[PDB]
Amino acid sequence: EPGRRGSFVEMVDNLRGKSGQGYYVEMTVGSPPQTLNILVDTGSSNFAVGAAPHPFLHRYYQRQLSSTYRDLRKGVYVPYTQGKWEGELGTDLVSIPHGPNVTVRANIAAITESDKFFINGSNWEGILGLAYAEIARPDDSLEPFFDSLVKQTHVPNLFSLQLCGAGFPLNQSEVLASVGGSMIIGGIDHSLYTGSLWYTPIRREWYYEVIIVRVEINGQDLKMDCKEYNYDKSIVDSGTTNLRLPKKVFEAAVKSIKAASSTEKFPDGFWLGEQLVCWQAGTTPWNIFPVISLYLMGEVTNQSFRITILPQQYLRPVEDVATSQDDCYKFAISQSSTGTVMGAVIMEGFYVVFDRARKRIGFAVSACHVHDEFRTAAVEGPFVTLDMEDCGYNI
Ligand SMILES: CCCN(CCC)C(=O)c1cc(C)cc(C(=O)N[C@@H](Cc2cc(F)cc(F)c2)[C@@H](O)CNCc2cccc(OC)c2)c1
Repeated sequence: EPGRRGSFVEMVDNLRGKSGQGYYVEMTVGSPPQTLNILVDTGSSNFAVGAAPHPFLHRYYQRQLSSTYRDLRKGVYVPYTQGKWEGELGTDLVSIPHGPNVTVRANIAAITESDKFFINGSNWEGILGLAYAEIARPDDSLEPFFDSLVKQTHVPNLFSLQLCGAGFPLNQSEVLASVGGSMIIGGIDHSLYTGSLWYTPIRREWYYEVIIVRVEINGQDLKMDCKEYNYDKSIVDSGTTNLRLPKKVFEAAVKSIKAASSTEKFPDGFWLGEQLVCWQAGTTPWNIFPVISLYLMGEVTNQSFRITILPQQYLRPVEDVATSQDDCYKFAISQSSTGTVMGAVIMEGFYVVFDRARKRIGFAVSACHVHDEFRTAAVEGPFVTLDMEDCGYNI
């Protein structure tokens, strides 16, 4: 054996927030620096910040107060799965207080109009799209923040995320004081995970696309054409709460999860991810819910590995409408019409390494994943898997 050291203490514990409202990191924009909390989103590629008054904002980017502000004289529109905003493009000096000790000039979309974007009480005022230029708006000529970072400094072309779910509800005061995780810019901090890191190839450099080759519910093969699992794509996305699955896969998965948890009957509203279910304080029946294993393509030919999540991950802690002492949760898995989305829910169980330089994504059991005395999340390998390329979808 050998104890693994944590070499990025300055960036450890630099995140705050929760799955339902998003995880954010502190950043500064302009000269003098204007502090803003920014949502970490591996599912988009635009750096955008509120730049005008809004009901849900306590602060915003004030361009006229920045001596280093540069107007690009260009508008920008970004529509997400849910949520959208319109803004004005420009560049300015950006820094990350609890990140690498550097300052870089990056593109910034000054949000002037929005709909269902900002979240009341999230405590964040903007978003950091960490994906590739291909999906950046207006087009791929608008260099993403991380690309600027790497091009302008010596920071390694890699970042890692440790999203830490509390395992229980956090009120407004609590979520503000609590440590929500870590975003290590330019490296891998070994104190953030246990066990080994397994890498799956980044299929294409647009979203952080990966390939799922097998799915199990308590060891039982969901037994679908693996191509179904990646229809029309599978991505790792910190900006979305739930595990989102292709319609057909969702239907099959819910049927299996229901069968595994059949000793307890849950209302349709629960399975739709709409209504919460509650249990007397401390009696949540974790054991009746199955673990979910997702096999991912490995870096070695015909080899895969699997990540296993617990219901402590796919059941999201929520406060009871009556703020009682019961432990309540919502089913954090929903259907998609745009492929698989490995959201915040899933990421909370693992330390995820976005190794841009080597075009791969690594997974390891998170040092902060919620579990019980009987089961733990896992990252295991290797497995002999054939024709994995056929699992990928082509339009
Ligand atoms: C995370 C806080 C809770 N929310 C939002 C409030 C209900 C969700 O769980 C959620 C739910 C759905 C169902 C989509 C998105 C969604 O679109 N997320 C965005 C980021 C985000 C947007 C927002 F408006 C508010 C937020 F908090 C977070 C990206 O992760 C999407 N990546 C894929 C994609 C899809 C289409 C276009 C695209 O552009 C490149 C990227 C987010």
